Amino acid sequence: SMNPPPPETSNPNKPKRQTNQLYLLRVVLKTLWKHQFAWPFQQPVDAVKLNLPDYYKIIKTPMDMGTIKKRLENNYYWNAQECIQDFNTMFTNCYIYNKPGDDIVLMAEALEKLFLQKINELPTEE
Ligand SMILES: CCn1cnc2c1c(=O)[nH]c(=O)n2CC1CCC(CNS(=O)(=O)c2ccc(OC3CCOCC3)c(F)c2)CC1
Repeated sequence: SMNPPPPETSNPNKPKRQTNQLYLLRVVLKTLWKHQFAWPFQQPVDAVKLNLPDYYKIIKTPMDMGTIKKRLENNYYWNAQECIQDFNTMFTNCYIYNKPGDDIVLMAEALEKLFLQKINELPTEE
């Protein structure tokens, strides 16, 4: 099958801004990205190349760390809640598509545990 176009990372009609919490790029994203389990989550799923049939019939809100990184770099998010939701969509997609206890699920759970540790230390708005 064909892959869908990836999620937008910038939009000329959506207001842009930078906040000190959007920490999410320099601390949270970077800490997850360097983890040895991060690589399957760093780019959109290519369903044919990864042999994942049926993926985009099941997952209609795909999300990956590469998209989140680029959204942050482009000032796409207005607030931390929008960015956190994308991380959580990424984890949830993995838990929905794959079977419980699969290696990829255990990898996502380890990244999610680390994510929550970093979110716990999200700074107050300046
Ligand atoms: C997220 C989108 N996405 C991308 N690829 C996807 C998916 C998707 O949604 N489902 C998919 O199936 N795939 C294909 C996969 C399936 C599996 C996979 C792991 N291979 S691995 O990095 O060599 C590896 C690592 C850790 C291991 O064990 C530890 C032991 C302690 O707990 C944690 C697990 C281990 F045994 C093997 C890599 C791609």
